[PDB]
Amino acid sequence: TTIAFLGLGNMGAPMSANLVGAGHVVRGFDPAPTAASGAAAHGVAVFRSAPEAVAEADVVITMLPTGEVVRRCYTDVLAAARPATLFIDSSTISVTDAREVHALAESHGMLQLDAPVSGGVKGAAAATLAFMVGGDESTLRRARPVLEPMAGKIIHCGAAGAGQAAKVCNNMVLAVQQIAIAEAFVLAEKLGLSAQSLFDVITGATGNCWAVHTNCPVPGPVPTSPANNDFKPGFSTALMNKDLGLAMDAVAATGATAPLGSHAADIYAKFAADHADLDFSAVIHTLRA
Amino acid sequence: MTTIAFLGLGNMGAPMSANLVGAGHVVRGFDPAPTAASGAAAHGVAVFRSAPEAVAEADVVITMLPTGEVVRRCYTDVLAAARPATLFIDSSTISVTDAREVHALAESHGMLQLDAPVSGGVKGAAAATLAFMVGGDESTLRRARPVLEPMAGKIIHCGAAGAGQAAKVCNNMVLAVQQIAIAEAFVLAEKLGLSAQSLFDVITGATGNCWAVHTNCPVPGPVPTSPANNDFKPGFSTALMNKDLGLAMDAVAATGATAPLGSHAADIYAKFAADHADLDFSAVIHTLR
Ligand SMILES: NC(=O)c1ccc[n+]([C@@H]2O[C@H](COP(=O)([O-])OP(=O)(O)OC[C@H]3O[C@@H](n4cnc5c(N)ncnc54)[C@H](O)[C@@H]3O)[C@@H](O)[C@H]2O)c1
Ligand SMILES: C[C@@H](CCC(=O)O)C(=O)O
Ligand SMILES: C[C@@H](CCC(=O)O)C(=O)O
Repeated sequence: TTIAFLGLGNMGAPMSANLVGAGHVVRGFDPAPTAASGAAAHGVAVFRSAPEAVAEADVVITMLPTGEVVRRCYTDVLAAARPATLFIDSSTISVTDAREVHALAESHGMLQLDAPVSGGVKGAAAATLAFMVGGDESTLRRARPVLEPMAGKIIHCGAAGAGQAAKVCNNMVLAVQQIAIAEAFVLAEKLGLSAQSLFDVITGATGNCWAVHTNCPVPGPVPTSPANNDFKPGFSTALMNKDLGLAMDAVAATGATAPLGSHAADIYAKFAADHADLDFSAVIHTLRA
Repeated sequence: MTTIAFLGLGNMGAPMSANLVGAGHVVRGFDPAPTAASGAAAHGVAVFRSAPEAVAEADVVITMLPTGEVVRRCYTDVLAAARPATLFIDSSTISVTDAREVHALAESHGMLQLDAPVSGGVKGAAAATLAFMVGGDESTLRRARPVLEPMAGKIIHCGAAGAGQAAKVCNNMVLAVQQIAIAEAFVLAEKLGLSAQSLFDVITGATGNCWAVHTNCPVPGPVPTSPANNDFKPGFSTALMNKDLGLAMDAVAATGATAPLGSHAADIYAKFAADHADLDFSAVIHTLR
């Protein structure tokens, strides 16, 4: 399988290295020389333009920052692709942009999936990413052998756009929980209830969630959590702020009522103005702002 | 086998007291609602004419009462009647401030005292699977264990007087926020065209998982035992969640803490309780459609 990998940044570089490692021929493009060089260093044949990379590919993967850039990439390469090429967008973009690029690709006789990922740079390097997939079941089946060497988990969420919608709904919940857990720790501390006690109760009770059992925002109860390491990501406030922006786009596009999700989004946008580089659990310290 | 006075023989007290009788304790009951008292007598509680009489010959006094004010008043009524160094356990859910006040009052009368509020509701009470979250001295809890075990699935020592109440109220605030957030996610998914089943599968397999979805799923289908499938019959009523959120807001106000989402969830539940006090708190999903 020949794969064109368009977007060889912090996530795209290690993903493409895993594809090389699993015996694929990987062709690449990235407009940053340092990204492109690094990728070429791990066996990717790097081209000057995206249409060139796409020319001989059976699979085209995108990992790009915004739906506008994904859309532009598609209209730039689709005429250069061979018919029935499999396009997989693993960018995190709005559900609307997802469905539009899906329709665009299929109108050219291509097969297309949205497959955004959770797990970060660490997961990308370790080939444990979670792919949340929208599109036809039979297209996902064809894609499976390409996704497997990058992935710890592959979930079919529904029709085109469903992968984006699933990830955005999960991350909106996550942001709310990380804030709620932080509020609970600071309340407990003011009430004279130790962090370890609150942790022991909440993790054995209805309030338990990853935000506490793994990402506990106070040092001590979970020695590996970012709070014990100067809030080094982990999952950065910058990235969380990006997902919540998308969640607010989806809320605006649908007219949905999302009071706590929107409030979380407000909170994280403000926090990202100061602390974008810290793990999102660091929000515990911006509560008095 | 000791003698226990049980003051408050209502929805929670009646089944609690029945388990104490079944374990071989002599249980001396008082409740001024004759209906509650009658029901408790039927399961073997010896019912007295007055709270001071029930407590006069008890090693342990348990209160399971509606509010801090009622607990305070009850203590004021009975403490001088109890024998010196009688062990008072308050399993009512009351403010942390109220707990500390009643605790100090009990001790100024020469009584041992714990706060031991519970989770599990009436089904937990009947089955003797309640979780007791205990504040007070470790040695008093040691003295109390034989009495709490027949009623309990879990007994956890949370810290000094008031810490049981604190732990509960912190957990329940988180829970209220999670239940709204999950509701928001499911409604947003529906608007995006992502199925409830698929959102369920994703969130429960991802970082957003929590009891509010995996057990209390607010859409019918994915968890057939959740209230959504049984006309939102509680479960954990909106009336009770609204009470616990009032207590959290008392704690927030007493401490000067900042709890944006917890307070926003308090406002949401206070509004929903005006008309849907009788519905499971997962029914708040209704306000988002
Ligand atoms: N019901 C639940 O599902 C649940 C779950 C967890 C915790 N709780 C908490 O348990 C406590 C009791 O709940 P409940 O559902 O049994 O309430 P309830 O109203 O059914 O019972 C309270 C009982 O106390 C009696 N009472 C009032 N004043 C009294 C006095 N001075 N002496 C003796 N008895 C008196 C009332 O007459 C009543 O029968 C509350 O603080 C509640 O928040 C309830
Ligand atoms: C096992 C996994 C793909 C194989 C892998 O990359 O670990 C999956 O199918 O979810
Ligand atoms: C909660 C108690 C067990 C009593 C029971 O199983 O009912 C204990 O293990 O301490």
